[PDB]
Amino acid sequence: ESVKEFLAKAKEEFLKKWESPSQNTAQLDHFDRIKTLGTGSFGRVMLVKHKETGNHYAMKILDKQKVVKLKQIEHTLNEKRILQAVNFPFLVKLEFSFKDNSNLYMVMEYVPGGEMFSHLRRIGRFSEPHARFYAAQIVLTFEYLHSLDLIYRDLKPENLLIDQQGYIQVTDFGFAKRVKGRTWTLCGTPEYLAPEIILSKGYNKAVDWWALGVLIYEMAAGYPPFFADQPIQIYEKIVSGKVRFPSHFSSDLKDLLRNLLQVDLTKRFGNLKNGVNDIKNHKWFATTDWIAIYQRKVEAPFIPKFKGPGDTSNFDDYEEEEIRVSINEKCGKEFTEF
Ligand SMILES: NC(=O)c1ccc(C(F)(F)F)cc1
Repeated sequence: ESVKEFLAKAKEEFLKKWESPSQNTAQLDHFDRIKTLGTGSFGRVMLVKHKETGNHYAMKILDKQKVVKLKQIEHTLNEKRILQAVNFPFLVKLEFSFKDNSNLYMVMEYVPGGEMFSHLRRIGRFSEPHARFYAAQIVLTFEYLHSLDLIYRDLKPENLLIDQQGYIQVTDFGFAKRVKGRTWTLCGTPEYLAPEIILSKGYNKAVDWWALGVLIYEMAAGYPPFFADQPIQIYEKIVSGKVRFPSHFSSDLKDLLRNLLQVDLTKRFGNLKNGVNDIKNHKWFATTDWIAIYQRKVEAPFIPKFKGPGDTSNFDDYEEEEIRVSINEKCGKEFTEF
């Protein structure tokens, strides 16, 4: 009943914000631009500082015209509407959003510890206790998101930031969607795609649990289970039903992974009648105190090294490009609700 009433309140609070989303809660000239932290085909993320409060934030800037060209309108609308409505210890918080003639802006908490991707590549692989600590946070986060009828659809090490306490904060809801039943969009990163996405089926929250299997494998081995030079070759391996495990994997880890990396979605852990409890009660998680993790009372495997809230040393270097705002409004109608 403890978990039931927690998720009931979580859904109540989500739905209230979902039905009446916040809009236009800051503007660009409230901030100073510090550094570009990441950059993609239709957007980038910049470290900014609020000029009145002095607080740092990570500002995600999406070019409206590129979003339209790359067919991400609904996706960017999803991202902001979901982010302004959710609330969970392991999700990066949205602080402000707004738009102008050219761009959409999402101003979120800055997490100076960097991406799990960087730390995993630096150290090679995480021990199983270390992987398990991160994995438990993803399990709780998906339990929360799925109870809200949300699918995340972009789990990968680059999207998991490590905060000042060594805990996970999930960033980038660009593919997140509220889904009752099934959904159909081809999206994600090739290494993490579930078989039913590759095969163009109507799919559901089970694709997140598949991706957790990929993530756990990659954290514990140092490389993902399905690897190749071309995506087509990655896809052949994903749909094949075959996965090889390093000998150093524990038997418990291999057993959990076989049940998360189950190509038949109707037999995949997290998509059975017991839902998330098949994962939470698995022997590989026997040492996990789920409440202590939620409450952030467990000592973390490591604390990122950084000097303060404005330190960018854990992120990498990108060409610094203008934030140009056109004199004329672009795509006003498409992004009315933003
Ligand atoms: N919320 C953050 O602190 C954050 C930092 C960096 C990125 C990156 F995508 F650019 F890497 C995204 C988000």
